[PDB]
Amino acid sequence: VGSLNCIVAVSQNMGIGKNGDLPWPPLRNEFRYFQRMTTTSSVEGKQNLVIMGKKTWFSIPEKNRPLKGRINLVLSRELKEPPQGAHFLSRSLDDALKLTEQPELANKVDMVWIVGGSSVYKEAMNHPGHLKLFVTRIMQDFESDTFFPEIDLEKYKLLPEYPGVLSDVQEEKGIKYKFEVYEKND
Ligand SMILES: COc1cc(N(C)C[C@H]2CCC3=C(C2)C(N)=N[C@H](N)N3)cc(OC)c1OC
Repeated sequence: VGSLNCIVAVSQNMGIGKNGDLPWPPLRNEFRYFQRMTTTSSVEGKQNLVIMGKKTWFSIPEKNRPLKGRINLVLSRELKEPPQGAHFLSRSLDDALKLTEQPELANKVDMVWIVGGSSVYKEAMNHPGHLKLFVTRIMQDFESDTFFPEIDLEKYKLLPEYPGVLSDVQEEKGIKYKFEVYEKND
């Protein structure tokens, strides 16, 4: 297991979802970015592991589940078995990671990516150790029901730039957004 990262798209009000749906219209380039990042292994012969909650898992069109090219790990305490189409199930992030430290996935996983939800984002942010926040900022308010927890700038530094991430404003569907990387280690 290489790096631990969280990837998220948040609106201006800090909204990540509305009724299991995204608060804004689909953004094809936001999607491509999310797929490239999570799928691209920094090491040949290895795969990235994407960790998500049950809600997140069920929020993706089936057509797209599991996220191909990556190991899908759903986090649940009520499921007794992995949803249809998923590869592993854990009760917690502490357990999903130990799983990685098993000879099972021992020698198969590069980087580990958390794709949601809040709860999952919140246990990653408590995980002591090195952590990178890959944030996509949508520059508008959008009716949301779930949120990204607030980032503590006293612990997370905003990087001036990152290889492979565009620094200027993007626009798709009259909607503006930018890419940001935050890094912690404490
Ligand atoms: C509605 O359509 C889709 C929705 C989803 N969702 C909701 C999960 C995503 C998509 C984008 C994204 C994710 C989560 C995130 N955590 N961080 C970044 N920044 N952005 C995933 C899909 O295909 C994989 C899909 O197919 C079109």
